[PDB]
Amino acid sequence: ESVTEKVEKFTESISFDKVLYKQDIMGSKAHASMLAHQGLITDSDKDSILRGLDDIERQIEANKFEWRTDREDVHMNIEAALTDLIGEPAKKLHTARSRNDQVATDFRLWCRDAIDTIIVKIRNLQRALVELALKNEALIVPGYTHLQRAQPVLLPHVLLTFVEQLERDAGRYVDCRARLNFSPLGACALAGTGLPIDRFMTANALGFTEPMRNSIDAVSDRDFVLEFLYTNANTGIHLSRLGEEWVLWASEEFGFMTPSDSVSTGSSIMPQKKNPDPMELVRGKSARVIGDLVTVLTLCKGLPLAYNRDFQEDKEPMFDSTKTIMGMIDVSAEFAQNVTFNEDRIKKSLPAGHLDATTLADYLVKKGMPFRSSHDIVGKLVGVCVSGCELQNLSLEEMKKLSPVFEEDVFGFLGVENSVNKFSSYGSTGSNCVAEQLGYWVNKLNITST
Amino acid sequence: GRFEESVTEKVEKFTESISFDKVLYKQDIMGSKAHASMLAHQGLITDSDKDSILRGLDDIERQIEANKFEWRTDREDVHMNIEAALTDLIGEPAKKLHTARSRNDQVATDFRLWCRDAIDTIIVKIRNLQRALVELALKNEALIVPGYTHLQRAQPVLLPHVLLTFVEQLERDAGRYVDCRARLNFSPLGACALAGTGLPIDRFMTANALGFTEPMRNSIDAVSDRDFVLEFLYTNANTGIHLSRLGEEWVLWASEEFGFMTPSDSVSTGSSIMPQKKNPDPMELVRGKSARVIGDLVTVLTLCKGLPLAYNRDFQEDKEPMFDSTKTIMGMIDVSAEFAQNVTFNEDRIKKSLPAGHLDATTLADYLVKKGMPFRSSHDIVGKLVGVCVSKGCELQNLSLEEMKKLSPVFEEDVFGFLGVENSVNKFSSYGSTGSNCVAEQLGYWVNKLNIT
Amino acid sequence: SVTEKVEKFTESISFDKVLYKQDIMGSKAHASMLAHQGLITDSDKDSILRGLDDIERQIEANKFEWRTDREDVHMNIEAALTDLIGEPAKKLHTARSRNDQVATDFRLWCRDAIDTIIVKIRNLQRALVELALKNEALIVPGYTHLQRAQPVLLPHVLLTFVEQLERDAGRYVDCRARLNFSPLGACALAGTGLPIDRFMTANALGFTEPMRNSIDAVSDRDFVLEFLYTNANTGIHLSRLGEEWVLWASEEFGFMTPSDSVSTGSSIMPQKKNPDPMELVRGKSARVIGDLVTVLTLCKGLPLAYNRDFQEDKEPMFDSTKTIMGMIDVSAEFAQNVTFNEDRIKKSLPAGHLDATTLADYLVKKGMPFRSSHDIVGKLVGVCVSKGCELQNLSLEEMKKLSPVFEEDVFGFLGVENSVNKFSSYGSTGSNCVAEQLGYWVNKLNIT
Amino acid sequence: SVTEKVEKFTESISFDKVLYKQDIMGSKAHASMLAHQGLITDSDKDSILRGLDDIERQIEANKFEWRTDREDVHMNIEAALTDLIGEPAKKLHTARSRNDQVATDFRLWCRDAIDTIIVKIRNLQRALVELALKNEALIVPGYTHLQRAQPVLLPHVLLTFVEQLERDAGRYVDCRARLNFSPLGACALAGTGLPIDRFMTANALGFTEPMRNSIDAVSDRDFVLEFLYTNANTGIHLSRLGEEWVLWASEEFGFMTPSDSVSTGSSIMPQKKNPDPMELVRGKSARVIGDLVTVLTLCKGLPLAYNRDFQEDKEPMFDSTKTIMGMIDVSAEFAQNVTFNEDRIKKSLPAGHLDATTLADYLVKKGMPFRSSHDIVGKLVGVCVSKGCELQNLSLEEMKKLSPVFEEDVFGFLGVENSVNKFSSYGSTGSNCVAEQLGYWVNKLNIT
Ligand SMILES: [Cl-]
Ligand SMILES: [Cl-]
Ligand SMILES: [Cl-]
Ligand code: NA
Repeated sequence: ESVTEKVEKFTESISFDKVLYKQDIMGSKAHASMLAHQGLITDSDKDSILRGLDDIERQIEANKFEWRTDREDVHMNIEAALTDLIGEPAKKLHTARSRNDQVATDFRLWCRDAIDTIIVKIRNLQRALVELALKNEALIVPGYTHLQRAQPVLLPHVLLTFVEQLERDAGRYVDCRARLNFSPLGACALAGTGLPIDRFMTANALGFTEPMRNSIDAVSDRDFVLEFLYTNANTGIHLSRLGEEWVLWASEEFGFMTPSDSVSTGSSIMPQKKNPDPMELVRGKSARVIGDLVTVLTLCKGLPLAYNRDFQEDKEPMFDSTKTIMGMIDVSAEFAQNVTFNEDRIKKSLPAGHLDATTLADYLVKKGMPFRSSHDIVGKLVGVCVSGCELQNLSLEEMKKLSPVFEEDVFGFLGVENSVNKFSSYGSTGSNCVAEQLGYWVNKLNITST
Repeated sequence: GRFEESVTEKVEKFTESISFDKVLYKQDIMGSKAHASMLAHQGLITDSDKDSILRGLDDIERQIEANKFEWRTDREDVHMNIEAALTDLIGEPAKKLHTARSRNDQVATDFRLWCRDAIDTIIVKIRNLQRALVELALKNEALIVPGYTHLQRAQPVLLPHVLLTFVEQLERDAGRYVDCRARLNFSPLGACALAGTGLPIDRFMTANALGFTEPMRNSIDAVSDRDFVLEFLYTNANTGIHLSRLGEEWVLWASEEFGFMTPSDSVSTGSSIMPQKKNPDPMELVRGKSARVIGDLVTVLTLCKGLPLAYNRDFQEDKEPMFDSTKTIMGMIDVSAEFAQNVTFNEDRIKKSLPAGHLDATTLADYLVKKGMPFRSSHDIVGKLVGVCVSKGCELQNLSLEEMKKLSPVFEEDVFGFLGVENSVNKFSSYGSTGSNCVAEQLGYWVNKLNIT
Repeated sequence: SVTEKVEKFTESISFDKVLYKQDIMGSKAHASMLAHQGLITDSDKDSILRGLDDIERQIEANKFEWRTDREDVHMNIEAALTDLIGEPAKKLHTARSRNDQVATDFRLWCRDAIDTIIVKIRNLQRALVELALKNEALIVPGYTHLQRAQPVLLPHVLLTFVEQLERDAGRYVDCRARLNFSPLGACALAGTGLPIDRFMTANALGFTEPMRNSIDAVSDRDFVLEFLYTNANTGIHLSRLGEEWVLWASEEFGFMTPSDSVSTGSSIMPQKKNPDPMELVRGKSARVIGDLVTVLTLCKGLPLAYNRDFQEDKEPMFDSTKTIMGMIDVSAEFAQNVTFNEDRIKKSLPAGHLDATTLADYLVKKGMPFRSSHDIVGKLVGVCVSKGCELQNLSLEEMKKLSPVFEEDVFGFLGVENSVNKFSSYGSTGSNCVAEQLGYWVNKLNIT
Repeated sequence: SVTEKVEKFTESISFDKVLYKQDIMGSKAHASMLAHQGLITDSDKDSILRGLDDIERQIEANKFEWRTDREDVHMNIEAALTDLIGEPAKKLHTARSRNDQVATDFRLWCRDAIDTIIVKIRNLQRALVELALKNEALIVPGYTHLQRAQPVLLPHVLLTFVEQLERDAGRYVDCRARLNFSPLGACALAGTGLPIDRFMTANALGFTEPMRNSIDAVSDRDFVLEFLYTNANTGIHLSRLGEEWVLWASEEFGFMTPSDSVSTGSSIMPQKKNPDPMELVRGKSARVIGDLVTVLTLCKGLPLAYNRDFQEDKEPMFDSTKTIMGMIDVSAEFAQNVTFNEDRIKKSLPAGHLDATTLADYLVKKGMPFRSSHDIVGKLVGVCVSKGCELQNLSLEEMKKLSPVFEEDVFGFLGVENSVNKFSSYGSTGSNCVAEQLGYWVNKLNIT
């Protein structure tokens, strides 16, 4: 009810920013070590600060640290506790530092660590997909455009689509990481300091490439948050497409995949209904990752220099986006490990819609017919085959009524198995082409037989 | 009477893309020439057929560049417009151009090439704006202005230091453009509809001919992927956020309340009855235009969310946002650079305002820490001294040494070299600080990096 | 040149020329009020009104040259009016700013656009109701988690979308009423000391009343935000229609076949019918969301009162409106050009045991606890899966192995046709319930 | 384990526990209808109602153990009910699904939250009107392009925000009415053949009527979308208040001083007063926009009818609602903890020639055309800029040199006080006009 109370609750950040504690401690140790080296604090002050910070870290890891809203945020929580433990030397940690450059440093360190963790998770999902592909390497499914059957494809070729998507995501994560890995520490409030700090020393100690060249930039920049949010959002769109695909494959209309009981829900009344809830939720969680990105874009839009309290609002969306994408990645990996393909159902489905048509057109082109004539002939033959009706079941006599170009060899180009084997272009679904790409990924991901 | 449209005509109005995708013509022609050359090399068309296609496509490109080409809605899109015109020009050979190709791999190829060219043009414009900003900084290298937190004056800084903030922002933007360009520069051409082909094409030849690093390794990915669009959109949006902050800053500096900056008449609007009113419209519109760049990004994120594999017609909606985003960001960059070349700083107005905000307080606290006083005591002392100044109506540099010595013995006559705004600025010394020698180092770096003479 | 680059960047006539009719109406009302208040003569007023009418006729005839060197729609019209009638044209500037003129014009444009959208929505609702009536007895699955859950009637499915669109029409009506207040007479932001009459112009332009605050009048764009949101939620509904119909057109579902006039195809696979209009409907919902985000972001953090940033409010509104009108209209065309495949659907239904919940309802009615009813029916479905039959093919004696409550009347609760007939709750898929709702909609849309 | 990882990813209780009151209200109404309809005994119904009341008391006393192994609010409450009362609890779910239950509960929660927001909006409007009344005579500049344009009264500026919030309240009212339709009785998606009565439960729960389509009932989240948008537009307004007050708190403007209780500072720079609460109000508008985008994107392209994706619609709604309530309340506290720096404001006004437009009005009233009046005034203002004086310090002789229409009455139109007094159009900043609008708002808000 007090104004001070209402403002305190509105402005407190510890409820969410306590997750930065490891990075805040690392940053404060590096700062103290540098201060001592530069003669701004004593070596005994450093010794006490380092030991006291390590004690606090241990207390937090053991869940014995009481986070307090009356201490506002992670930084003041940790520093007031340090003062309680070691006395007046703790008060020297503020020398030649502001909350403004401290928070920037801590957040960049947290984002760096979170990116490292995401990359491991992506590799794990890529491995899950490639292992699923190797286990189900011979299965043929329809390939779709406009959700219409277009050509036959190998199941491993489809799964490698998602592996390639995730590789571009990993690349964006690596590039983001490098760009963010510059140290804001030593910018102080915005202008730097006249005290004899060494910003190269703290940048090195904290694993940054070098110190940021402009103190105002250092305290005002949140591009690293934006870029990480965007990179999570693109990853999330890939997983939303995997979710759409697998929810469709789990339908009875498609009938291609059966999730295990452990990754689905059901009904006692309709025991055959198996709902793929985890992948629906993966699809749905792509939305909040997009919203998290919009939050911080809108937040930064039109802000003056240098530091503004508005930046407090960049933490929660980054934490949410990160937790969400990590979950989406890991659940998709578990789902991939807990699905079986319905081989008879798939086989029964493939004869519908003449997936061999393009192979037959390629046959005619190889025999010298122009592409348009080839397409016209094949469409007429398909037109003789409206029903169950299959091109490979037509007689040669029937084909010769349309063109003398057909010969007995045609049957090696018809049916869905021959069609897959006839694709030969780089990146194609041809069996040998897919075998080459599986080999690249078994090498790159260090997949073993064990 | 009123013409009565057919269903097909009503649908065609809704689905046509030529009204916007005509802007892909150069890339579409380059892609088709590369394809035809490959077809001939692989024996799929004759060398005669290839030569007819190449010369006909070059004629068509000349016609478009002359504004003598009639774009037709009844031909749907840029690809069919060009190829139907080619068939009208050369006849039968044109009909072999589409051998071992789909619109699905063609469109993806054409759009990547367009985005690659657009990124190259944006990086050039960014460097031009960085130069404009560095030149402004050099021209005004000695000017002191406040630095702000919470829109409250916090420390004194050099104007070149503030301007280099934007140069550093733009450098990260340029880095994002370079990284985006490299990731997009792989060729979808030869994925066909989605699965590849059994016809003997050469995807490495077309990739090389078109300046791509390599062919994409997955045909389904090649026709289904629009990450390059998303990444380019995001990179534009972040650039736009930087320019929106530049806009906010310069709209504030042009106010009478700040009074720091006067735009020229060529980059402002005014009032004949209020001749001192100078509205900084260009920078207001730069700030505003950041919004549509963010909207463009959201469009394509939302478009791709939840789509099944592989190619879907929804992807046609990826073009207009990318074109809008690109045209907007290029305008925003260029206009910001023109504004930077057409502003004057109001030196007397700035100077008169600086001395009364105790902006030297942190410098005095640094003095005390240098003389061996712990931080907390340094602040205690400085806060008390500023309190005396508020009482006396004076600046810290007006206090006697005797008065300071009433709170601490450490003060000596050298303290006066640490007080006042000019001396405060001079005392910043850390790397990346506003110190005059620090800033001079950074300006030297930028002058060399941008090849400024 | 610098002036040239800035002129190109700041020009708005390339997009804002679409406000011409509203700009002219607003200037006519302004001139009429100036004469009524004695600030201009009736002769000057008459010259202005006739000149503006002449210009409107020129624009409608495609004989008016829009000029970038006259910046925007307002200066293009007024400079042309000066050329046409001379000094009286200049009197329009009396007691007016571009700040209040543009806000007035844009509200009028939005009001007219919303009126058009409501007409289009009703047309699409009729198209859906007509498709429902043509297929009123068709049973299809109802889905949860993209799994078959219950049997439903196709008209019940289509009425989902009609009810969605009714909410959208309601938002349009509410939005229109809230924007229908006049900003004209706010001038630059503070009003005027000249003896204008803002009640007269408000009435003349069909507004409910003048806005009560001049700063608000020039600084407000909520009508744009609300209209953009309303368009975005309508687009969401159409994106779900698009998803459903792209699924239904798939071979895997096989529920419907679009006509050749509303699909794209393949010489080589003449059965490959792509539903491109409905995919593009789905995809266009994205730009309508992005247009909303644009104007939200534009307004966020702006100081009062008028700022040049507001020039950016027009393009997104025009885009959003053009887009949603297109989506609505093409969805109606698609609805008129689809044929269901009853044979395929009907043959797919028996394996799904969609009558299971109806059998559970039978047992609940006979006094069995619901949880027990579900377990027992699930066991019977298991028996059916094992025997390869439907529930209706089990003997009564087989059911009695699980409970004595089953009696010969059970067979009237089994099979999909019986199941649909047994739904009876208000708003349910039951045949009579759906017939009631169709009757409601036929009357409400004046279908003959 | 796998089961464990899925359980954690899919559990909703950590956030959806906040629906408990609505869940219990809905369940009691459902049980009451079941008993009236003969589906459960009256004794079973009485046991359920008493047990639900008991559980509500436990929750309100912080004695209820929420469990992730019971997934969500519905199962948490109902498994607890079964532990408390036994078998009768297991009849509660007769003729109901979680699909219609959750839609009902969320609508009720939204209806309550909207009611709470409207109260908080009215409180902020009163705070603003009270601030306006205390400072009713204060003149400040009005701005276009962040350049001083005309003199206005501080109450007129604050009434801008009150009018903005009135449109917000209108949107909240309209959104509440549209959401106030009952989905209960749609069951999984198709309704039921059990003899429920949906009108009875709609009545009991305060809904206008039952939703007319069961598939719509389980698949619709437009009420979330509309509530999220309405929060986002309110947040826009507050972000502009935030921008304005952070500017006014600057030393460059120097208009406003926040109290220590609503600001932060520096012990070494004791006149530095950071307006953190209003900066955070401005910044929190962003997450409200992001919450909207989340649910728009979630709904885009989703098939019918119920999908697990919808679990993601709660967190954004709860966040958006908590955020906007805080933004509203903190803005109201800030309004009660600011003082205007009257000498600083007064000293800044004369140099701007803010009376120029009032002088132009004077000349138009005396019969000069618009452009001539501006030509004359601009010349005079130029003279004053040279001489460093105000228009009101010019001699009538030197004015008459420029035009004979000037007379001694001109001085009553010069200077900022007279300029403000001379505005007369409805909604203008004129003293009498603003007094009228303040009176209107004092009555409307029941201020005593
Ligand atoms: Cl009036
Ligand atoms: Cl009754
Ligand atoms: Cl009922
Ligand atoms: Na506008």
